[PDB]
Amino acid sequence: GSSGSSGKDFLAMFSPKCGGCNRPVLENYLSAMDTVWHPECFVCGDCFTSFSTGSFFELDGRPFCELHYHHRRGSGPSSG
Ligand SMILES: [Zn+2]
Ligand SMILES: [Zn+2]
Repeated sequence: GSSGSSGKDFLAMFSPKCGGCNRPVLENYLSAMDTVWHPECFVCGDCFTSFSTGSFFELDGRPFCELHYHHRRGSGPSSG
């Protein structure tokens, strides 16, 4: 009449992870919003376009493209 069990495998990694797949980025990784991302995931939220052409924009901690990024700021709900 005695049971018990200890010893599990928890997050054994401190390094950051893409803000989309939650994977440990090492090579060919980006650094946005004080975090890391993937050169394939890091894209807009609406049009979901790559940020290769130019630079991206941070809107409430979310990757967006000038096109939308701006549209949202104006005609639409926005906070300051
Ligand atoms: Zn990713
Ligand atoms: Zn967009």
